[PDB]
Amino acid sequence: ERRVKILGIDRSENSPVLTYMSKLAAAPHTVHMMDSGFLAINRQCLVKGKAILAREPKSSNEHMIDDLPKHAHDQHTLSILRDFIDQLKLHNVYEINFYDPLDSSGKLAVIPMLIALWKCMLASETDICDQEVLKSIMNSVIAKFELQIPCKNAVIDATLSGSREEVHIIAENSNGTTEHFNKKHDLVFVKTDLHPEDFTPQMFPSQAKAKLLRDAFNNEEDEDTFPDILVPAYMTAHSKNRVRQEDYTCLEVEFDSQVALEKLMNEHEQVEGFEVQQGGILVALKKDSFFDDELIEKIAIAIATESRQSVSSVSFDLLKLGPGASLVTLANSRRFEPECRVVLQIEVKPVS
Amino acid sequence: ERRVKILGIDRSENSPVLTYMSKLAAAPHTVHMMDSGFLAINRQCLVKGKAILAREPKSSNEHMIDDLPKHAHDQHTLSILRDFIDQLKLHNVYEINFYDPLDSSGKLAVIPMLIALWKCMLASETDICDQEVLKSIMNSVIAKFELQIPCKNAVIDATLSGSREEVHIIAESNGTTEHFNKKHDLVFVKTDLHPEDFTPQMFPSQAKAKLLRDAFNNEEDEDTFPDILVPAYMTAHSKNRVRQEDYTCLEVEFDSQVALEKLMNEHEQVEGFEVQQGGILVALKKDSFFDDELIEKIAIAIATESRQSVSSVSFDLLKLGPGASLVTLANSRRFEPECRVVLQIEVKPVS
Repeated sequence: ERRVKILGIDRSENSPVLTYMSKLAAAPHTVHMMDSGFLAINRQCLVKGKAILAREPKSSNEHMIDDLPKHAHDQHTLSILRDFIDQLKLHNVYEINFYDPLDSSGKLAVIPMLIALWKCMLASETDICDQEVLKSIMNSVIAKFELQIPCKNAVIDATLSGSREEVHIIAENSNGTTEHFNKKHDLVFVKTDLHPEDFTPQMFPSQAKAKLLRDAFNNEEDEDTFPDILVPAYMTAHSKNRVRQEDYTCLEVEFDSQVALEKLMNEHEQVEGFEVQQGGILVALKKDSFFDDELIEKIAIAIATESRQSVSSVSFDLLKLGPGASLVTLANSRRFEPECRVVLQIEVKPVS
Repeated sequence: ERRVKILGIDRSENSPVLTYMSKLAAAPHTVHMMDSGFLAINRQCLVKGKAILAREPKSSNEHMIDDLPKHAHDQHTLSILRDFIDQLKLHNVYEINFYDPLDSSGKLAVIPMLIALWKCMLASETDICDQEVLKSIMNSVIAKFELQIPCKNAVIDATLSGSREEVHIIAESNGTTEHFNKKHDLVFVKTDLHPEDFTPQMFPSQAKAKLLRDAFNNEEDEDTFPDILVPAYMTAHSKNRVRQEDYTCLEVEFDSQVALEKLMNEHEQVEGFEVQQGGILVALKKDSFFDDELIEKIAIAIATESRQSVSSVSFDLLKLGPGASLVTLANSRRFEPECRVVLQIEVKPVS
């Protein structure tokens, strides 16, 4: 048999923007639901830019790009940045620093990096492109580097507008309201040390799923709505289909996460719904349940118990609705909500 | 999947005859094997009768028949009793009470009820008909009410003679129960999904009768190989019953068959069985009925195979019973205690 032991429970709350505050800009990271809707959350890439020479750059290679947080193929990331910078047609030489460019899965998120950089430059010098030109440039960079970012248009819109009002659903408007969902649920990204941080997204957006997601969000407003047609329920229905998909072979970790969450959902009223993804599990809990240590431990134990390979850690990130990309100032620095997380250290050992 | 949980294990042993110790008579209930042989067991219908008026009854409706145990279509049962009583040509008015008229399947057993009543009257007034006439009256009642009682003649013989010596096999013919009894515990197993009311669907035959007769006689040899003993033949019959082409078995019979075949292969104590509409007749090694561990395993296997959730499984230990008789303070202890064990279970769908 196997014995699952909790070797640590470490909760944290931090306000990263206060630490880094030349111009500073932020662009929110996103998470997706039913492969067709995107939510900007309270995690963001920050870009600090300082003009070091008031003259025309010899080329985009002249700018100093600081310690880019280490990640897989970070040299490719530099190439992408150099190309984007080239298209911005800068008239000064800059020193640029990037902070927190990794998303919830720990994967580099190119879109918020480029948008934060754009916002930084927009406030640094004149003659910087508008939003429409920005989208054209971003599409060019994505195509040139063959980046695999499903529903890039919705991701870009979510990054520019944020989700304190809407969830960005693929065009058919097509968006749904987030107010009521937020009042009733805690959105949590759960990940084990076995979930990959490097992967090619395998998503299956569709107009059918887009409509379901939109209606679910809009139905959160009616207190009388049957739970089986609310967001958590549709996330779960989508998750069940994802692991039974004919044109998708799910990861072992996705399969095991599905079994664990299905059990948890049926046993705990606080676990309302979820959807497994390649980088982790997006879970909907009753409001404030994220702060219930007993529940968190039970979720971690269930996941560790079902995973066929021994898990050593399970992280839980509480995701609040995030604002749209913007320049950061002393005046607006508190528009950012602290980021809450809890990580459990685990030991799953074969025993007599 | 599903989770099977045992919520209770309740054993009991009772001596019902002592409770009613006018005239009191008893007639044994029976169980059948291979649809062709009948065994009188240690469960019996009891009839208490007292004359309330020393005069010719105005009609059979005059007798007071106390609250008959509640059962399906009990008014029909009353009609049968009234007709039987009419044929007995009684010369006094009686108050009659019936006790334990339901068989192992929970089904009303007309034959023991009528024979116990006859024995009661035989000891109450002069001129009551003899055994030969009784059989004629019973045949008339069974025909008039179109009762569906397979092998009625063998059932009647078993009720009158008991099985402390023989198993009553359809005429061609009986076998001896002596050897079988020393080596096995006969147990009737039933779940809450087995019907208590049903039309018996049995297939008696001379081929099955001969197999049964020889098996009982072969029990005598301690060298005789099991494949030709009673438990083995019961099992062979059961396998064919669920495979029959002129019988569509019940869902509970099919699921019971699967469970018992698995149990029989894994446990040496489970020697043979036969599924029936009202339950499962199982042959266990002598005294194995008192093995709590085995009993629980049998219950769990049945619950695991049943497609619908079972909530209880009962086990009745059946000893060989004596023939119908008047009960007296002198023979009241000739009845062996009735042993039973019931398990409460929960079979729940789970993630």
